[PDB]
Amino acid sequence: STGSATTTPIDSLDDAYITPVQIGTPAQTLNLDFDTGSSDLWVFSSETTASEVDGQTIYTPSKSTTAKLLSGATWSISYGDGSSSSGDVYTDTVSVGGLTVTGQAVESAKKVSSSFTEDSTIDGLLGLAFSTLNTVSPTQQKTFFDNAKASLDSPVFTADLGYHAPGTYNFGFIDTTAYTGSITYTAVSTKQGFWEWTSTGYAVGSGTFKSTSIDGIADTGTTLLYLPATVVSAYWAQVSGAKSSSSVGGYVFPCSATLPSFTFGVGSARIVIPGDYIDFGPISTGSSSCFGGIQSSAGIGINIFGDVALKAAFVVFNGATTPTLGFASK
Repeated sequence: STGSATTTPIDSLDDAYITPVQIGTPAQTLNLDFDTGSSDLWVFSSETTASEVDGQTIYTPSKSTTAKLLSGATWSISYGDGSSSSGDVYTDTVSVGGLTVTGQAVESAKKVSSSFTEDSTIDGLLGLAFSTLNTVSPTQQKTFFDNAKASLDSPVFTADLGYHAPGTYNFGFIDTTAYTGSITYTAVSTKQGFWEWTSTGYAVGSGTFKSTSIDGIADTGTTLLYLPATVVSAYWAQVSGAKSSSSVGGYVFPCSATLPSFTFGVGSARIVIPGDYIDFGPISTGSSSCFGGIQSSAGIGINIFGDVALKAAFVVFNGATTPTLGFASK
């Protein structure tokens, strides 16, 4: 089997991407944030505290003839941005782009933190990291990909995120028309539960490539590119007037600037992020200070190849017995 679904930016900045997902019988379609940095499929629901729902579409398990309470199971998750959610668990039929999994754990939110409530466009998350990170207790549950894997034509999914435009998540096949050149594959460590790999270096603009190992995670659920402070300083030094602002929470730059590109290495291959992809717009409405799309990871504990980086590539998440990641230009 295969599946193919379009993913759409939630706003004009590409702050996140939503993908329609069918849950239950008859189908209830919710727009989920596909997150290769986590491993829970959770949704706003008829059980979510009413004051914490503001415009999201909810899953109502009592209206699904295939929903079954997973008795005794609870979940609770905290994300790197400080947001969180928790609740109980149903199993139900879940379909993405024509690919159907029966018995998928659908984690129903009883509580969500303010940032989820405040984002009316995201109805939940669909985790695509390794199932060892799934938070369901006392019986850990498998991701949608893990459940689908054995049925797929090939044990892979691909992320093809657009810049200011829709893109595609494919399951079970590699669309050879969706990228240019060849796909360069690189090793993955699953020891932390992430799609963790080592970039071979970077360049700023037309500058020379610096060969240096950068361990980080391919994370579709993180907006920006978070890299070591040395790398990020080298980038922003090429932008007149750019500075790190403790009050704003990162590097800002004059909105009048033209940003240089940023290149990252994948083995001997190179992925070029155009300068425009690094512009996240005014820090507040009407400001002439703009927020940068490359930020320091120094406060995180891990480097994160988020959407800013991934949207410059066609990315293969290869879930073979020994997982690997593939990157191609497009």
